[PDB]
Amino acid sequence: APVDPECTAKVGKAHVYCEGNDVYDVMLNQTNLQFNNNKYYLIQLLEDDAQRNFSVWMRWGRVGKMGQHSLVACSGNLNKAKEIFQKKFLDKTKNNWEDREKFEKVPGKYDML
Amino acid sequence: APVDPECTAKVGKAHVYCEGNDVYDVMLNQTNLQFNNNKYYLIQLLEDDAQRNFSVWMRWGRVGKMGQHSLVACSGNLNKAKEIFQKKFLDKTKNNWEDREKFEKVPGKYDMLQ
DNA sequence: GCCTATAGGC
DNA sequence: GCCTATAGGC
DNA sequence: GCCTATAGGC
DNA sequence: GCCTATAGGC
Repeated sequence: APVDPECTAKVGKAHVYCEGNDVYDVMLNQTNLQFNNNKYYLIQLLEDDAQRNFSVWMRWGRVGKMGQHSLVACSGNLNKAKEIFQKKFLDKTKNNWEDREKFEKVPGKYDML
Repeated sequence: APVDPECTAKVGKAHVYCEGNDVYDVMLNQTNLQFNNNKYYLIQLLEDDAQRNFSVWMRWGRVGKMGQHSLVACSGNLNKAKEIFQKKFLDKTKNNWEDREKFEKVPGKYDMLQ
């Protein structure tokens, strides 16, 4: 569970946030040669080590290409950050994150693991 | 020349960079009712207050709406940063930055303002 | 991909 | 009126 | 060959 | 919009 090296603003100073089982780091894929999809979507909830301060990192593109990315800062509001992460996970897969163990792929939606 | 408030990671820790005339802050517009374009593009070269460290901020979207944005870090390489800023200005308007007190709008490219 | 307005479906 | 899928512009 | 407009996928 | 691969004009 290393912080995405592409997140230059945090690779030195922060960790992926966890609570036992629940490690808020995940990689998504949708390959579909009918529509020429071969694309990823990474999501990471990050806490700083120095201060109690949270961020959500998202990064996406065609497999192989460094794509685009977003870093959303939450300043200690862990709930904001879990919401963003979980909402986005749902948006892209049509599965709830808490329901991760029993993941059911959907047509035209991202796949996990 | 305040830092865009939407740049949460640098509002209050940094300033728009200037050198005499040249203030590296600018807003672009392209309206074209035929194709329903009504969009902006902001660009800002920023120096940190406490250290010699530069960044380019870009932010764009439909007029009124939130949009997307990018922050490009340059460390103390001010030339990298001027390049990025100026290149991007050229990409979007078809006019060079330094020679455009006399700015000439072109069809299907962004316009400046004052 | 992003954001968000809008049309169709309860 | 509400919810979500669709696509319209960025 | 160089350079800029376009187009495809994200 | 981005990043890129290719098409097209001088």
